[PDB]
Amino acid sequence: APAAVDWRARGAVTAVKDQGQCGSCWAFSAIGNVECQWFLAGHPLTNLSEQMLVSCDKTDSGCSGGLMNNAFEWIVQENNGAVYTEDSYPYASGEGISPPCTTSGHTVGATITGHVELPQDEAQIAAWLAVNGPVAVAVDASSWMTYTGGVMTSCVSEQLDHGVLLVGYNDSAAVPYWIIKNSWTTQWGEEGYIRIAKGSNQCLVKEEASSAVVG
Amino acid sequence: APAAVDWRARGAVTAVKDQGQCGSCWAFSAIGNVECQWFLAGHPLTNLSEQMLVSCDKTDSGCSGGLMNNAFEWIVQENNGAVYTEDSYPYASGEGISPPCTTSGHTVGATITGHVELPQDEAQIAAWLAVNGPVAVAVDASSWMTYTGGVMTSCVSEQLDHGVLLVGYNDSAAVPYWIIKNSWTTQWGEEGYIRIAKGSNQCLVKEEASSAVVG
Amino acid sequence: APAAVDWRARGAVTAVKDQGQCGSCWAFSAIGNVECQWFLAGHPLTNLSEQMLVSCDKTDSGCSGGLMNNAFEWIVQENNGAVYTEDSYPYASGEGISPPCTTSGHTVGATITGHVELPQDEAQIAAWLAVNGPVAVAVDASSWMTYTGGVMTSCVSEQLDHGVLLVGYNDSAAVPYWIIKNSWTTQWGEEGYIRIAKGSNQCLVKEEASSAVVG
Amino acid sequence: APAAVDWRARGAVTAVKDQGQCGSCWAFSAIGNVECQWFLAGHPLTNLSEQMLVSCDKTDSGCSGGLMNNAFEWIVQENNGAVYTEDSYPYASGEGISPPCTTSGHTVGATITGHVELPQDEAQIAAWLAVNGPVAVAVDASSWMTYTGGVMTSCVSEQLDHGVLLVGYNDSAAVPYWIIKNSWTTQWGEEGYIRIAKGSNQCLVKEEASSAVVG
Ligand SMILES: *[C@H](CS(=O)(=O)c1ccccc1)[C@H](CCc1ccccc1)NC(=O)[C@H](Cc1ccccc1)NC(=O)N1CCN(C)CC1
Ligand SMILES: *[C@H](CS(=O)(=O)c1ccccc1)[C@H](CCc1ccccc1)NC(=O)[C@H](Cc1ccccc1)NC(=O)N1CCN(C)CC1
Ligand SMILES: *[C@H](CS(=O)(=O)c1ccccc1)[C@H](CCc1ccccc1)NC(=O)[C@H](Cc1ccccc1)NC(=O)N1CCN(C)CC1
Ligand SMILES: *[C@H](CS(=O)(=O)c1ccccc1)[C@H](CCc1ccccc1)NC(=O)[C@H](Cc1ccccc1)NC(=O)N1CCN(C)CC1
Repeated sequence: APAAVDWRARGAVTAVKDQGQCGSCWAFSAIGNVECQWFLAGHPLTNLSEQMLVSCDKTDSGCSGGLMNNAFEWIVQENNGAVYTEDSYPYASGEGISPPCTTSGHTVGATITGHVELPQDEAQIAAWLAVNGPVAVAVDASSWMTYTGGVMTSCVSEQLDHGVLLVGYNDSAAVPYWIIKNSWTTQWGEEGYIRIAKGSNQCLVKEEASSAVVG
Repeated sequence: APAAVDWRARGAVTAVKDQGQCGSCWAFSAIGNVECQWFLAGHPLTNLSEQMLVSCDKTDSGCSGGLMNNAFEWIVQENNGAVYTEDSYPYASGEGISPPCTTSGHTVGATITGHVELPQDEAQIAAWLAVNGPVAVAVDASSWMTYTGGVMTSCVSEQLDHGVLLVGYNDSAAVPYWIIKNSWTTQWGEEGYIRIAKGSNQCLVKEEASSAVVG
Repeated sequence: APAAVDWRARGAVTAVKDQGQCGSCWAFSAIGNVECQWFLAGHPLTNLSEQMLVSCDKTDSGCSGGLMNNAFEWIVQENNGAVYTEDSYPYASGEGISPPCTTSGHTVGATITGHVELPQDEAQIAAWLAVNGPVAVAVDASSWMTYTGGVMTSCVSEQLDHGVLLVGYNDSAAVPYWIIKNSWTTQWGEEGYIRIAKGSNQCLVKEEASSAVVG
Repeated sequence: APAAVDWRARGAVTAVKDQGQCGSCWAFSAIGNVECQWFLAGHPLTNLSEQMLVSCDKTDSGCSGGLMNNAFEWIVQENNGAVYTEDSYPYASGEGISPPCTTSGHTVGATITGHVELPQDEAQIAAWLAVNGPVAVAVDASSWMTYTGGVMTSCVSEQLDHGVLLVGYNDSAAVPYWIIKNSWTTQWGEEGYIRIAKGSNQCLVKEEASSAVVG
């Protein structure tokens, strides 16, 4: 695999978002992935709708949490692959209240056909990401509360509690790392990103990695 | 049952606490309940150790959440019924990182023999509370992000995601209410407290109500 | 016992010192204690000689460590209670090399008759300190490396590796604490001092507490 | 035996590391030795995990010190001979706080079958090193605080307090010397290395010499 990949440098990643006071991390992770995958299939980079999942995906729990794999399955099984644009279904849950699901008035921004669940193996995840793009991953982010920068080497890795987006890695660095897009504004971490050490299952990063399929 | 009960007025409730940047609400709810039950058995009101649970209760998940019933069971089945004083096992997870469990150097503040799981019935919970004191309850607190006061009447009631403590109710008010101790400092809500309407299962307040037993 | 005691406020404690690049913490702890005890017996507060112990106490290991209880025993058993002044036997080990022991040319600043080893009980240590003054204590100080201030509530308490001086406590504070004099200059911690939480055997503070006797 | 051996010139020695503000020298010495022995068995030179030992070896005391022989025994008796790669269990104790042991998420980099404890004889250690490679040694390093280069001839040799790695010697020099890898960055001494005189038991270098066995 390549020494280092940063999908942000390649123009594949939209701006860092703000889930606000809502446990919709799972929706931001799934949607960030679909955004990247749509772009990598040759379409323009476009912001897609977290609100669509938060309000409409009833297999997950809105501001009280969910699972990216559930979200992908809902998009395919219950929404026939359609993901609305952010512009036509904008985020409304920043104060913890999710408005009822609506269908009419929204514009489809991307279509997915399925999702893959990747091996629980960091080398394999890295090799897949290099060829196929950013990967939705569950993490234990309980120890991320005071992160301001650097490569994290003792992330508490005990309970998956968060969803985020793997956008790259660097295997040449003195401490190899993953690059991760968070959804806690650009004021958090490194302009909204975190580097965690790569190769030691920091934050349980390898446990539940997946991606939408546009193919 | 009485028209209104307020266990705070009776000196049965310790100060409002701060869980900080840690999903330890479950522990704050269990411990609040034990503090109150211990006082109600004739003992001085004493602050007890949330950290004991967060660090040592491996049937729950520290800053990534847990269940008050699991917490009551762990105390009895793994800790000989013992609950340490706050001052002997001080809270240190406020930045999201829990110290490792230590079995040594702590002082028993209260002892419990078990717990009771109350009917999913607000009237019966009220009656139990009037006689037996504050009750640990799970709630949907997803819609509590902007609350500064008054009686909450439109609580989003979809997913249990939080643990708090019922400390009283008022059936005489124009809109009858529960009085609830939160663990988000005295800055949140009504000096740390929330009133939610009583009789409409606001926030799913009746779904998982329980209390330690000191007797 | 008193709510709070600070022997510094009472004029019983000499300036914060610098052991330099030498593991003579044990000598600084023992000597700080003798300094305080001499003052409290009605003598002027005077700086005494760490170098005397580092060079001459062959039951301990100079810049490679020692035990305060050994140091007190050496002063009594091998030096017939005598402790030289700092001025006449000044500290010379700041670069890790301890000069050979000398006897002539030094001036006795204090005399001790023995030492007491206090119970492994923080309440008891506090009550003794209130009446009898600062107490030499062994601690696990491995987790003190980035301490800049505040009351420490999750001190790693695993292995006694350091000697320091208990100069006070405050039981009225929201988080009760001990006040401890370190020997790492005034640039470290709170002008050379640390507050650790009191009542939870932080840093194993209760395990090996002792004092010289001037009586 | 050869006139001079330098295992660095032969590519058998990894980069000089930094223990940071943690008394983990014992672990750096044990791990340095394993790295070298693993390479010398025909395998690629690989950085291995000091953190594995610091966190998980409970027969030693993490940042408060330990013994290389204890470390070799723990690897074999408690870890099935396995030593994880650095990149799979990265060092995170540099500020003096060791993360808890994790048994999961690591990758075996080397395996050992035991260790040998060498004679307290510098000539025999030299001969063993020429044939079998770098040797873990305990030293009195109390007098190493100002060292910037040259051959140390007056090392304070009183108390074993440090663990380092013999990587070579030169019997041809006007003053014969040992070559020693320290773990205090490349900023200390000779790009991280110290030369001490050979033949006078400098720093007590002959007292506790040992090496893992890969065979
Ligand atoms: C997003 C995580 S967060 O809020 O950004 C955060 C905050 C602080 C520290 C770490 C993370 C949500 C939070 C959900 C929540 C909100 C309020 C109260 C309780 C919970 N986390 C999730 O959605 C996780 C993500 C996840 C994805 C894949 C695998 C494992 C976990 N899932 C989750 O919380 N749930 C809970 C209940 N639901 C039915 C199952 C999934
Ligand atoms: C406390 C709730 S909170 O953080 O104060 C909060 C914040 C905003 C809105 C609502 C509530 C914790 C939060 C746990 C968490 C942290 C970070 C990421 C994900 C989750 N909530 C719990 O501990 C709940 C309480 C509960 C008790 C009884 C019944 C139902 C819920 N339990 C909980 O989250 N879990 C999740 C995982 N665990 C293994 C099972 C219990
Ligand atoms: C002082 C501690 S320190 O150097 O200020 C320090 C630094 C960083 C973190 C924590 C503490 C000394 C250090 C001795 C040392 C130096 C160099 C290499 C190895 C060790 N510590 C001691 O002197 C302790 C104190 C003590 C007192 C009472 C009870 C328990 C411990 N004692 C000690 O180290 N030893 C070692 C060998 N000696 C024969 C027995 C006591
Ligand atoms: C590493 C040595 S160091 O910190 O790099 C150093 C610094 C200055 C001068 C000399 C050396 C550690 C230091 C441990 C320590 C930290 C803080 C307070 C007290 C001690 N030293 C050790 O781990 C030594 C090494 C050793 C190996 C083999 C034989 C003899 C010594 N061992 C050690 O200190 N201990 C103490 C306690 N432990 C239970 C037994 C081994």
